[PDB]
Amino acid sequence: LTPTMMLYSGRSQDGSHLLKSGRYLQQELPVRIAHRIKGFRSLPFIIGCNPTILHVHELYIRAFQKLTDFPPIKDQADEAQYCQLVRQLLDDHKDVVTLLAEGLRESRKHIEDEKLVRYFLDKTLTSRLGIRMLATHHLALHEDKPDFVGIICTRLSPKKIIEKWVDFARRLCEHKYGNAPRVRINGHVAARFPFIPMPLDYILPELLKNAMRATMESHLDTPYNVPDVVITIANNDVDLIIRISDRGGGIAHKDLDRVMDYHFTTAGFGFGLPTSRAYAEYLGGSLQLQSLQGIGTDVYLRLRHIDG
Amino acid sequence: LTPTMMLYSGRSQDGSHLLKSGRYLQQELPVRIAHRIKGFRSLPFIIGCNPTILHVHELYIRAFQKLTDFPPIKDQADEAQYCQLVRQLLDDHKDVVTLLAEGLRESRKHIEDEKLVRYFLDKTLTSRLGIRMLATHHLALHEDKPDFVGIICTRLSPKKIIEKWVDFARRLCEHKYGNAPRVRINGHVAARFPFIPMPLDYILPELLKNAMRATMESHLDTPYNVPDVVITIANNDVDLIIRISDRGGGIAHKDLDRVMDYHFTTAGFGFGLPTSRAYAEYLGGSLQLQSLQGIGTDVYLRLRHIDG
Ligand SMILES: Nc1ncnc2c1ncn2[C@@H]1O[C@H](COP(=O)(O)OP(=O)(O)NP(=O)(O)O)[C@@H](O)[C@H]1O
Ligand SMILES: Nc1ncnc2c1ncn2[C@@H]1O[C@H](COP(=O)(O)OP(=O)(O)NP(=O)(O)O)[C@@H](O)[C@H]1O
Ligand SMILES: O=C(O)c1sc2cc(Cl)ccc2c1Cl
Ligand SMILES: O=C(O)c1sc2cc(Cl)ccc2c1Cl
Ligand SMILES: [K+]
Ligand SMILES: [K+]
Ligand SMILES: [Mg+2]
Ligand SMILES: [Mg+2]
Repeated sequence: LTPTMMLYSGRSQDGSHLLKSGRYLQQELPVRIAHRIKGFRSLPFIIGCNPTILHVHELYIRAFQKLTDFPPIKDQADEAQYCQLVRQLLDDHKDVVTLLAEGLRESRKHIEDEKLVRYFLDKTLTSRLGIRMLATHHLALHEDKPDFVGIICTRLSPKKIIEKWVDFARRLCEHKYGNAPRVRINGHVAARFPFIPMPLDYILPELLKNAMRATMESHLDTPYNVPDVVITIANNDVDLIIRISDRGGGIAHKDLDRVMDYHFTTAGFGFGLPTSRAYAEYLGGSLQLQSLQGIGTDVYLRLRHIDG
Repeated sequence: LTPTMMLYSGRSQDGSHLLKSGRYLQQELPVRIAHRIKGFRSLPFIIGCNPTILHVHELYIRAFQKLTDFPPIKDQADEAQYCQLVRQLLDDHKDVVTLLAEGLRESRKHIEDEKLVRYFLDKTLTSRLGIRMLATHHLALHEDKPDFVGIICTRLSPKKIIEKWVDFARRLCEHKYGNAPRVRINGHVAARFPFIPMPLDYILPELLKNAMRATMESHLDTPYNVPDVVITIANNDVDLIIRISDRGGGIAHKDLDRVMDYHFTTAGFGFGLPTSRAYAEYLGGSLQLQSLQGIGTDVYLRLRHIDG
């Protein structure tokens, strides 16, 4: 399970579990979308009037309308059709974070209470992550991947998922700087446990891009020889901790209180940190930074284990 | 002086004080209007979209535009023209409280944070009172009323101003119920001191209408014989206290925590109490209620004396 939300791990011969899942989505999602719509309605007028914000607002209204218009799920035939609608919405909404970032960038300056946008984005993006997890889980329940029940991996290796995103971030970095730091992984490298990869897929690349940009930008004289990023995995009975340590010079004192703000960037829109922290906390975890100004940064991602 | 705002009591032979006053308004008002416009811009979208709210928003923008368009005041000729604009705006904006009450009535239900409207109305209505006091003072500086310097009365009798509003409220009450309670005034009935009547003119009739409605509605069997409203004046070196005591049955326990809310009424829009308290507090005073459920209510208006 996740916040106020359960991921059904049930399997059934008749496929009755797909019906149960679909029915669950149909009770759960419209309410959650409705809350987000209320969120748009309460946005400060000048932000709510932004055409890009209006577009997302309308997308959410349209999502609510489609889900509520969909008939009661009675049989596998209905459920199959329902999955089509779910796939459509997941796709129609795939650029929502980008749209919000864009619509909010200028318009948020025109209000006074800056805490407002932070609260709206935290609440909206985390609710969205939840919606997407539930929807994607339902679709995945049709899949027959070994080691998966829906989007729940029954034997996730943190080392493997880290390596996947390391390769991804190194590719981006190499394309931009001609090189990329190597990454060493230590600690509980052999750990394997039930876990939902999705949040890691969101968070890991954000933290890795940060460490790599910082490293390259602080070693412009020696792009061909930069210090490794070092990642430590700690697996215990309560949580999983992933520490990502760079020698990229640190987060400057004058920036430290701003890096967690949406839209703050020293370079994207500056969303990597605030989004990652919101997601971690939403899931019962945390994201903490330790800056060694002049040397580098240690970033600690903590995520709670799945309860059985 | 009043909050962050000074009422110029200067008199001058050449009339140079009118120039100084006008110039002061021209520096002060646009900023204050601008802050109120920012207030409209930050209203929750769904409220800001209300056509009546939009109308007031536009009125404020138009007021800002006109003041800022008006040329620098150089001579009595300019100042005379300026007074025309001031009179126009005072008049164009005379129904603003009513418009806000109307535009907010339904739309405020659609947001979550109810504290929001209270804060907006408190801030907007008090800023408005300040704007109107300054504008009206400037115009009044042209007048030659004995005992007045602008809107500042140099020898206000609280008994006299109370009697003025007593007659007014009794007329309304009599028209509605066929009778009205008599009002007795005691305490410092002979008090006279420098004071700005304007806030009393706003507040006194609101509190008197309340006491009289309560009295009539609790004595439906004997409309021709209802208990007096009793008003006590206490004048000291710090403040003026006006206690208005009725035998109208009290404010019920179930209503007590709601009577200070805008839009709450057991019957207007339900604005008398929250507006009166906002105004009192804005001026450094207070408005406090003591309910004797089953008997009546004591309402205490406190306003600070003018500093010399
Ligand atoms: N490991 C790090 N070392 C040094 N600076 C960092 C590090 N991580 C983050 N920062 C700084 O923190 C700022 C904000 O990070 P972030 O929120 O992830 O936005 P961004 O990287 O600038 N753009 P985005 O692609 O949206 O994430 C960066 O721009 C940097 O100034
Ligand atoms: N002296 C009183 N005795 C009994 N009830 C009172 C008294 N004063 C106020 N109330 C109650 O408080 C409520 C709100 O008062 P108020 O804010 O002044 O709005 P209102 O009188 O209902 N309408 P309005 O014309 O806008 O002022 C009233 O409707 C009554 O229920
Ligand atoms: O905003 C989003 O990303 C999504 S995906 C998604 C999928 C469904 Cl089935 C319903 C709403 C919804 C929203 Cl809102
Ligand atoms: O809202 C109001 O009542 C008023 S009276 C008024 C008079 C002037 Cl001169 C300027 C703005 C202004 C406003 Cl805003
Ligand atoms: K940021
Ligand atoms: K009220
Ligand atoms: Mg980033
Ligand atoms: Mg009233």
